[PDB]
Amino acid sequence: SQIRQNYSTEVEAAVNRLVNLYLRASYTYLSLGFYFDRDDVALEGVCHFFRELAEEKREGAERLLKMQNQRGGRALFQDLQKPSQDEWGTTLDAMKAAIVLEKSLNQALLDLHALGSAQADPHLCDFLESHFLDEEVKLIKKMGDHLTNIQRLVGSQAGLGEYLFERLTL
Amino acid sequence: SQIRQNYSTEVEAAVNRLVNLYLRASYTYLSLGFYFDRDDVALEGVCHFFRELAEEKREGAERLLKMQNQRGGRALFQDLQKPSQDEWGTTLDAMKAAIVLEKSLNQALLDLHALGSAQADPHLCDFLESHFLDEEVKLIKKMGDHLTNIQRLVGSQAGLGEYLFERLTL
Amino acid sequence: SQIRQNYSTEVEAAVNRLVNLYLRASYTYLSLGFYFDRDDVALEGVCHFFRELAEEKREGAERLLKMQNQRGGRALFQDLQKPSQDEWGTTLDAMKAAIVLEKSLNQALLDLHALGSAQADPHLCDFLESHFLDEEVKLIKKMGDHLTNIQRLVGSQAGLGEYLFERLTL
Amino acid sequence: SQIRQNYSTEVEAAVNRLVNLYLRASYTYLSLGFYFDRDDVALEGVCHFFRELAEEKREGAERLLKMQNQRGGRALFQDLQKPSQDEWGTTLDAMKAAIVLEKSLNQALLDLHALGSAQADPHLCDFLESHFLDEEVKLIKKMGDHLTNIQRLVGSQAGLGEYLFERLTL
Repeated sequence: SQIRQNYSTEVEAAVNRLVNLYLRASYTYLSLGFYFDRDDVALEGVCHFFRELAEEKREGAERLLKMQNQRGGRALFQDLQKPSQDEWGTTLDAMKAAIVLEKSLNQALLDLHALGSAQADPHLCDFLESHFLDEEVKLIKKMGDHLTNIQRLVGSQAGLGEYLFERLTL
Repeated sequence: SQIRQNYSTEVEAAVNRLVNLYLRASYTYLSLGFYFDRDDVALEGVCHFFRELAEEKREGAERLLKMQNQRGGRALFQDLQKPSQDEWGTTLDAMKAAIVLEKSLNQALLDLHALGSAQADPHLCDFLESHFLDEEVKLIKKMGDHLTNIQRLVGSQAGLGEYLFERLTL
Repeated sequence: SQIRQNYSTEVEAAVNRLVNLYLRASYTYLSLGFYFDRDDVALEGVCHFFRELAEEKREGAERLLKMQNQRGGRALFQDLQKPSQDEWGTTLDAMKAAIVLEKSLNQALLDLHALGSAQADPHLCDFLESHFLDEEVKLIKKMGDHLTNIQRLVGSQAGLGEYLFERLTL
Repeated sequence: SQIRQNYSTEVEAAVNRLVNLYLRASYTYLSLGFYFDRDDVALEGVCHFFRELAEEKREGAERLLKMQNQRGGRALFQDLQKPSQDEWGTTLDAMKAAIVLEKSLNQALLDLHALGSAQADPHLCDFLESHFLDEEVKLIKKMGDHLTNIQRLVGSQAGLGEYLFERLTL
């Protein structure tokens, strides 16, 4: 590529795997979203929460793709494996799975940043730090806040607590 | 001081101790605030309540400092001892500690007013009455109102009650 | 903590010491401020300069505290030792002490950034770089500019020079 | 008087003497003002400063007079003795004489407040505290600030310092 400069094949490859990870997460959140829209789940607030994240993750992947093209790398796409579950249980169950998924994106982000550090690629490190590392941190903190409130609520009557959380927080 | 008039050394000294008391209270409220912002406490309303008071107390100290300079006294600052606790328990626990702290500022205010009375210092008495005595009374009354509601709520299920209070009152 | 990830105990501890350093600096600047408001000092411009910095440092500490909570660390507070002086001399003396204090915050900032580098904590490094390292650099440069002007002014008649600097620069 | 209640003859008499004191001060400030408007003094800023105070003192006397009528007392007027000087020297000399005059009004205010205290007249005490005691304190503090700046300025060349103070402070 006539424009490629200081952009290692390892980082190119890792950016592609991260793209697949973000599309995978987008897909999980779309499935989380429409599950809470089922007439027998019916928590419209939990649905909007996860459907917004589906959009967030999709834009994350698109951003990585644009950066890949900006550095002269080649986008390569792979199969997107389906979400890990077909039914997601309670809001509590869903929030736990969401935070597990976000911690796995964060670790991959951190792993990619460390690779850019080893490759002396400061543009990649700055790219990850501006548009990803901090947004992951804020988001995992919100999910943690939500978990604490769902748990304090689903004490003696989980039913009431799930309704109240959806109504008054989400 | 060329401007000092009817301003006793005892009142000067007491105004300085009150300044330290107000900064101390500001500090306690900052610690109360960030405790309720912990991902494992996660009561954003309780956090905003105490962080606003941290600002209130800080401005109280600044006001006493400006008055000290207006009377020709000399501001002298001392160490600020850390808050009395590192974790503050429940909203109920926090509200109880807040009201204990406000009653101690009120008593110091009242003690200083009585000193100004003994020193025949009407400007100090008017200064305390306009900007402090009544704001303490309103604030202790709110904290009392909040305590009554937290207690009526944290009956059979404290968890639900703490969430509802944070959501619907704060 | 359910959200803690790639956040070492050493950085947690250092963030807490930095919080104490920023509150300490806030306190120094509050004392610098009210000293220049004394009827026998009476340099209202020098007072506004240092009182704005007291606010700046206080918000710096609050920002570190919010970041501590975002990473799953625990805020721990310590005594705040009083400012190093009770009277601050001339504007020149005050500006010199201010720049010594800012260089000490800068060094602690730099020391913490190096720790995050050693701990491979890129979110901390980005956090310090966005909200602290550059603002310290701009501020020390202003204080340096002010020092140069105060010194060029307090030549044959320091009295006139101190008044002119306060009137025409601050 | 059909409306007089809890208003002692001693306070009535003292309010009348205070009225004479405030008109006397108004008169002094009018003379200070027009002195600095002389073509051979020519400090228009010092003139505006003292002429505004002439207005302030005149309104102070009018306020005491209205309060006297509100309590059922009888306003009695006496000769107004001329200002203590015909020429007022430098701005420094004038500021010193102004602060001496304001301290004498403050003491009379304080003396009258103590009389109202002895007479158990809380309306008089509140009247003095709302409209007089604090405005005296702020004003003596400004005059003190001005004195400090005039003195720091009239060091090696009083001429330049007097011009600069008038131009850049007043």
